[PDB]
Order: sequence, then structure tokens, then C-alpha cells
Amino acid sequence: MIKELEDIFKEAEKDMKKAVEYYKNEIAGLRTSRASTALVEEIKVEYYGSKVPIKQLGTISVPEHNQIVIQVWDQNAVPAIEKAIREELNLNPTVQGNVIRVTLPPLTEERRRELVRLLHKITEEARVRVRNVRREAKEMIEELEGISEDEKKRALERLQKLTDKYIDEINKLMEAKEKEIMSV
Repeated sequence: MIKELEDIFKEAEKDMKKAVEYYKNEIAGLRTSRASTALVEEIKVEYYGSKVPIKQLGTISVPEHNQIVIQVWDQNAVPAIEKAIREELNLNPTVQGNVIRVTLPPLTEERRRELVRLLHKITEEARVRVRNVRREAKEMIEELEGISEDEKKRALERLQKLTDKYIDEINKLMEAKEKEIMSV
């Protein structure tokens, strides 16, 4: 049927979708002490007045796990990436000839604590959004005519199906990361 439910789904979807998308965005690009090509991925380099990643400019690969190597085939993207990488990686990258070798201080006992605690706040923030989604969406049903059984029932499952998505989506992100974060 076509009732207030549609508004609940649309509101619940846009709210959860944006929350998980941005949430994963923080974990996918966080400042991981590990020499991973992922954290970055958006090494926006200036090319004659054009901002583009190093997808068709050079190539980045991990040689010893605790190292990141960026190779800018062109001399034009060498200067930009240097400033770009240092911005996101927040480290001192070395450039020789036409290759860039980046090594970050061994993520020791304390180092692991930095990322883990940083993700730790992220995970808690995600749940806060999800709760509000079900709590907010529910308010819409209870607001309609003050009581909606047909709506509340269909709206709850709809809200639950979406909520569970974030539940499995969030825990899945941390579970994987733990294997990497605690890998050391």
C-alpha cells in the first residue's frame, strides 16, 4: 500500500545509507600506521591545473608491508603527490629519481592504541546514528494518527531490515580491521 510508510523508508534509507557510507569512508582512509595503499587511494595530484588521483599517472605498491612506494611515471605528478601524500599520510616521504619510498615508524604498542582507539570512537558513533534511525522512524509511525498497527508492523520490519544492515555492516568493518590492526 501507499501510506506514511514510504516516507519512513525514504527517511530511514537516506539516513542509514549516508551514515554507513561516510562511516566506512573514515575507516577506509583513516591514518593507519600500516603501509597500506588503501588509506590513501585519493592521492589527488595536480596536472597542469587538473586535480586527479594517481590511477593513470603512476603506481603504488607495498614492498615490505611496513613501507609504501609511489612511482610517478611523469615528472609533473612527482611534486604534487609529495605534498599530497604528506598531507594524508602525515609523514616524510623520500623521492629518488622517479620513485617515492615511504616508511612509517613501526606501529608499536602505543601506535596500535592510536588507531584502535580512533576506530573505537567511530564504531560507537555508528551505533548512535542507527538507534536514532529506528527511534526517529518509529516516532513517525506513532505520530501518524497517534497509533498505527499496520504501519508500525510494516515500518518496524522495514526499519529493522535496514538497521540490521548497519549492525552487520559495522561489526564486519571492525572485525576485519582488527585482524589488520592487531596483525602486528
